[PDB]
Amino acid sequence: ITGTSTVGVGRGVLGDQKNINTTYSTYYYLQDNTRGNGIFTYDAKYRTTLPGSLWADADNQFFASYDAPAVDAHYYAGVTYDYYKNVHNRLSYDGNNAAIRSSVHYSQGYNNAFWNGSQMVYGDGDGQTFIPLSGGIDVVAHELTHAVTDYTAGLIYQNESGAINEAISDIFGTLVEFYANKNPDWEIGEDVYTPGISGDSLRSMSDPAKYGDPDHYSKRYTGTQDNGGVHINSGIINKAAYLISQGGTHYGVSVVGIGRDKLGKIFYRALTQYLTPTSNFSQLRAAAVQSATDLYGSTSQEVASVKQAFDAVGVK
Ligand SMILES: N[C@@H](CCCC[NH3+])C(=O)O
Ligand SMILES: [Ca+2]
Ligand SMILES: [Ca+2]
Ligand SMILES: [Ca+2]
Ligand SMILES: [Ca+2]
Ligand SMILES: [Kr]
Ligand SMILES: [Kr]
Ligand SMILES: [Zn+2]
Ligand SMILES: [Zn+2]
Repeated sequence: ITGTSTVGVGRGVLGDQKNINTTYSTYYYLQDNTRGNGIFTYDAKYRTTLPGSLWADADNQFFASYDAPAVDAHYYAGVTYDYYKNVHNRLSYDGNNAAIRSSVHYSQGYNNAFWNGSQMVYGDGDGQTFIPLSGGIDVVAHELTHAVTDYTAGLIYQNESGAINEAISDIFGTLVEFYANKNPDWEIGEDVYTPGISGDSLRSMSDPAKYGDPDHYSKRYTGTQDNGGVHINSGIINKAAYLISQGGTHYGVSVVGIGRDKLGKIFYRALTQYLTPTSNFSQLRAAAVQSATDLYGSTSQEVASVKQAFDAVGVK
């Protein structure tokens, strides 16, 4: 909507206070004009029609429980925009400052979130398995990273290319979590998963096997569940990315860590310059090796560590 840029204040899903960029025209809308062509947050009002209504508020204060998922979807979309712009020189998900749209309160008791090809969508959870999923910055950044992937490599969402697609979203969801630097970790969704249980998460990058996901190519899932296991076999690539950043010895193979920033540079370059819609794990290894070679040189430690990491998870 056309109006003047304002700054509201509210509380997110975890009860933290934060300022949000809004737009005033009769009401205060969750419309941030400070980032590209805008960040827009919508109310789906417990239904499944999308996007729903641009979020309107009478007084620019967002402290109601009903407000919290909107506050966080809006705010963490901003953080994710800032990450891609400041760290990778990328302007929104299409690289040309496309408007970022999110809907919250999708359906009833909906234990998931997704990118639907056009926008981010967040359930409220059922209060047992999940609380509202926009409360997790790694979740928000995971979903928006699907938009980035769709505009760049375009990895098909099935089998190995789908597992790479998923891992890219977990990798950059995690790097955005570290960028924001509030209790960051290498786990996925811990802030919104199972409020009755402390210390768990939906997936682990540091130890995918903790939640039954493979950490080696030899344990890859080859059935048809989950689009050929895209959220399962992602553990193999997530482990490799973890090893590249943090180092470690895995099934006897030692990897020298090169840190998060270099992990991010290598995988961002692979994603945007080398991966294609049909890339498999072997081709991801080649893309990462070539990316690391471009950035640091063929005889660099960075290239050596990429190779060790993929060796360690059985991807040749
Ligand atoms: N996002 C993943 C994990 C489940 C989250 C909610 N059931 C999926 O759709 O498979
Ligand atoms: Ca209000
Ligand atoms: Ca965390
Ligand atoms: Ca996390
Ligand atoms: Ca939990
Ligand atoms: Kr934007
Ligand atoms: Kr983005
Ligand atoms: Zn997903
Ligand atoms: Zn995903």
